[PDB]
Amino acid sequence: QIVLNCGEEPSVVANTVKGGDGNYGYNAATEEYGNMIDMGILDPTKVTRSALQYAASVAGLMITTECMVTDLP
Amino acid sequence: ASKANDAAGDGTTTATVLAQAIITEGLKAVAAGMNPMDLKRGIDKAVTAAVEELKALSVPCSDSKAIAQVGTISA
Amino acid sequence: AAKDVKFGNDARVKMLRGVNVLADAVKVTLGPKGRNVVLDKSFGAPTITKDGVSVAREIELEDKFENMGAQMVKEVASKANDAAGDGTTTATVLAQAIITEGLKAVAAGMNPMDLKRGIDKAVTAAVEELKALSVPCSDSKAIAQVGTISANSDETVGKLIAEAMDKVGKEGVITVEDGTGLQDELDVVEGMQFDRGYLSPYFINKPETGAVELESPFILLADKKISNIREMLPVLEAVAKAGKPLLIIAEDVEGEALATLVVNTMRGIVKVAAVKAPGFGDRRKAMLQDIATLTGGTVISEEIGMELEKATLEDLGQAKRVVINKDTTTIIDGVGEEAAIQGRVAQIRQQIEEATSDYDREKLQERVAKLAGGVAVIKVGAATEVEMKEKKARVEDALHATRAAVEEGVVAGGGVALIRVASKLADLRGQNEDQNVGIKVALRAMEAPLRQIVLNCGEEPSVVANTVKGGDGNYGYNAATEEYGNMIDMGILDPTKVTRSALQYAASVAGLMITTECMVTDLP
Amino acid sequence: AAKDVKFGNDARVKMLRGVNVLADAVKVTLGPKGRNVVLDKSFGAPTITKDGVSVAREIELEDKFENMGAQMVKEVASKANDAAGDGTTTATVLAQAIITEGLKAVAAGMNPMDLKRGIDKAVTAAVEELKALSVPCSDSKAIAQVGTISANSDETVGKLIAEAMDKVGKEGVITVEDGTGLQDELDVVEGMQFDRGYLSPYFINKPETGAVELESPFILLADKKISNIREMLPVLEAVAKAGKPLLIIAEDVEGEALATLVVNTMRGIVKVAAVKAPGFGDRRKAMLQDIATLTGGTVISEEIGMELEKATLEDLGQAKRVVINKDTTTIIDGVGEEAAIQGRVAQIRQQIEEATSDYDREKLQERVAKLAGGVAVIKVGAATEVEMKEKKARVEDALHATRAAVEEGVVAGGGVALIRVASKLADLRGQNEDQNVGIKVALRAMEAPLRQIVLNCGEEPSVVANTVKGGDGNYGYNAATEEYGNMIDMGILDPTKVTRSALQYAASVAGLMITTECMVTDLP
Ligand SMILES: [Mg+2]
Repeated sequence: QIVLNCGEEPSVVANTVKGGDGNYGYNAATEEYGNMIDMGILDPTKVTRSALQYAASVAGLMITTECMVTDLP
Repeated sequence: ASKANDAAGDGTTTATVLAQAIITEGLKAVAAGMNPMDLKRGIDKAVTAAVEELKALSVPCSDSKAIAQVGTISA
Repeated sequence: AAKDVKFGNDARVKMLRGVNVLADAVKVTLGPKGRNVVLDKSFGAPTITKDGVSVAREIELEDKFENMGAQMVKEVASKANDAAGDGTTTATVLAQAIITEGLKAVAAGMNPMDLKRGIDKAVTAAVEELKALSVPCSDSKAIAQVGTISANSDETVGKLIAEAMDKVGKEGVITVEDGTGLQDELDVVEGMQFDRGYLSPYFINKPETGAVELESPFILLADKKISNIREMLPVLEAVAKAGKPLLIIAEDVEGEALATLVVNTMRGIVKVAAVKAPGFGDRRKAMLQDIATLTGGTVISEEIGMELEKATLEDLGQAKRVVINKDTTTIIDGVGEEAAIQGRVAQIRQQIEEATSDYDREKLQERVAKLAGGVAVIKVGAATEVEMKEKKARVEDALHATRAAVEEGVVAGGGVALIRVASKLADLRGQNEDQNVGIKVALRAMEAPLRQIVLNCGEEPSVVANTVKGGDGNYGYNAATEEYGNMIDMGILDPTKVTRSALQYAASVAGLMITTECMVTDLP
Repeated sequence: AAKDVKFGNDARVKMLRGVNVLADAVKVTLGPKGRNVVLDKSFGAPTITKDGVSVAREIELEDKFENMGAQMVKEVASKANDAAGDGTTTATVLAQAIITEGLKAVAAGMNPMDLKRGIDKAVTAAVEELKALSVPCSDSKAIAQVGTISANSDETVGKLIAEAMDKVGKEGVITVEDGTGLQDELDVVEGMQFDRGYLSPYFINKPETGAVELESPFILLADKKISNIREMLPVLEAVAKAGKPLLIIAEDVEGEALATLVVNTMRGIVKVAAVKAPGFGDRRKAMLQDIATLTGGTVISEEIGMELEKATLEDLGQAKRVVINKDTTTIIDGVGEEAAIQGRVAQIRQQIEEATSDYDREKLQERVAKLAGGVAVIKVGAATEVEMKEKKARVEDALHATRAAVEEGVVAGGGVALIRVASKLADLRGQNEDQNVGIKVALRAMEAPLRQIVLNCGEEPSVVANTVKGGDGNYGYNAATEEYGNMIDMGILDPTKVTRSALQYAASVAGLMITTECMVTDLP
């Protein structure tokens, strides 16, 4: 999504990042590849962890819905 | 998105994206004729393993520069 | 002529709706206990039938696009019948099952191209499983055995089929004629069959058959392409006064002469049919002559200087009967003198002596077979004319099954063979998850003909299918007797060739629809 | 009549919708794995084809204005095929891409005049890039190499193409005839080809071909314009009695005689065709005479005092075969005596001696080439008539590609060449920002045929495109085998001329639509 918002091929950048090891990644702001930590782009562990867990908890239940009931238009 | 905000106050946009990805692929799997309840368990088990991995990758942020970098990236 | 265009789901959904209507109406009559359908004649009393083919032929849909879906299935189903003699209804049933589940998969976001690929892989595996399942048919007992079964348990019909094949061989030429009296007759007479179709569909005087039957017709042999009606005139007029049908063999007939004959034949003064000569180039030269000797006719060659205008009846060959189908032409009981015919054979046998090439040896040998092998025919006798013609239809139905059975052997006919193969490759998997879905759709689709049979009978489709799955080989359920056992031994089977053709055609059309992204039609 | 008028966006939006319908239906069949389209013929069974040209011909839209957009694209696409032999579907694909993005740009508020200019600049740069990219095809090995590839990997087809060119020459005249036997025949016979189309489209007896084929017809040579049917009557009646087709060469034919011949030929007693004489003024005098000597016929000149009424069969030349297309006329195997024909050549060779002008020397030399060079022909042999006719179509398709290959060389045919050129001028810039946008639209549009191929195949268009971009030269992705490599070596290529023509025509129509501010049509 970050890459998509940058007007660049999301899959292309992902394949190159996947290819790399450790902290290697793409910097959207500078449009180039390098070590994410050296650059200064940091994600607190708590937000990263929480985002993944909250998204998954609701999503797992949501995909299992067979039938929904609601008021008429 | 709201729960993520409550937990840390940041990354809410990112959390929503993950929900989008999971839901779209999950529904597609349900369409395929797979049991939804099992798919949920697979997702949850993968999540539990992913969380542990994040903890191992996580390194302490103690210096002023590191703190400044997280604030700067957030803003 | 404004066009209405639909793409993606809008296009595919209409095809689905169209195919389902055709399929739903035709599937009810599939079983031995199958439900009957009533077709309404425009002016009079309605006709009721359990025959899927008649039902399918009749079906046309008001809604353009939906109509196309039904028609697309009908074309492919017709082809299966053309190459197997049976299974037209079965192919349609299989087509619906594959299409309905496959379409749901494409509209579900799964890749269509992969689904086709998965389905084809399952089909390919299924065909070989059928080959292992298949019980060979070679001996006279097997020929008669399949023939009597096809003949709806009539032992005598099977007997003539086996006897016919015994007299001229498996690949020989066998034809069926109306019986003069009560007794059934088997005769061998000089005659020839070759693979050449009819130039005009309009020529057919037997619409149920789709073939043209002529009584003791004059035969015109020509060495040149015919595009002008003028050459025909002196010979054409001569046949007209005589009052007998005329058959033409030449390089080809162009629209200038062909079109006039077509209009002339359809409710006109002189009704005639024409076909292309067998072989080509140097080979046609010898073969046309073989036909000439057989019918006692005279060949007309431009090379000689002989022309069609300069011709008479004495230059025309004769045979008691001739029949022309969509792609095959055969003649019965040529008038040519036995001395001439046998002598002609001697000339060909002498020709075989150079033996320059296996192909040339073979090709000459083939000529000997057609001219000397002869044509065996069957006359069908019965107490009443209705029974006689009805019995004749049954004989012909059995003959197609016997030839199909000879070529590939036989399999259980209760839909059981599809069941048996589907269970065998349940494990089979593909590279893509979408491909895996395609495999299940194809295998699941295979089950449907059995279930349809049971559904028609008023029995539980799921219950019977489960028990059939449990057993092995040809074991299965006979809907007519409500009994479980070896379907072949019991008396229910289909030729291996027909089962295969039905399944393959159904998969071909299904995959085809799955990959179709655009439809074009006129406005309503 | 009452007219419906739309301005600006209202006009352009309808053209966009119209073009998209035509484009969407035709683009699906572009790939080797291309998806098929089902067309309703009118009566009887449906027709299913992967042929974009067949689908394009059929499309007409209910909504006026939208219909015009489709038709505007169809005309230009047809022209590309006419001047290249292929790329009709490709041109349409490119046209949609340029038009859709270009129209969004004008709607957005950017200057339309500038967008056209930017697009044209990118197109012009791209054409040169194709010229550099293109691999030469001059030797027999290259001729045969391209011919077999086009012939769907059939080595024998390529061999005959090379051999034909080897005898008559690259610029010589090569024709294809149905084969009498299994063996393929290559023969050289006296004959002449010249550029002159048929006066009436109604004359065409081969609708798939778009050309008129005549068998051993009489040839009428005249020295005057013909407007009255009376002159024709004594010769006309004579040919009808003869039973052979009649071909007419003269200054021109007026509707009084032309219209009657057209009506007479369509479902009439005598079917004939006529074309205009080659050359003009003084030159035509010699040109008609050369044809006369070749055909063995007699020229009729008003100046002499000779008239058509006073002309007999003995005054008409003959050839075994003659064909006619939209703008070209050629004759095969003229009956004229070798002594007469060769002697005539000597007279012409003698004429060359004055050498008054390079133009006159050359013009006389050209006459020598046509009269003495002759026409080479190909007969196509096959096991069965369907295969023979099918194979013949393939041979003809290969020939067009081989001539185009010879004239401008070859490039990758997977849509790869457009990809390669688009990447090469990524940094090309225009004076105006709007012009820059036009440049991107054109370059981006180029990518689409590749993506369309991949989309049809069920593979990701974006993933395949990016990898293709990475490589250099003729490197690319083969959709049929799902493998990456040198497309030319692999076996996938298009003539340089066809790719160029498709791209240029697409740009021409696209720019044209962009600058159109008003549309006029009849009420519904
Ligand atoms: Mg933030």
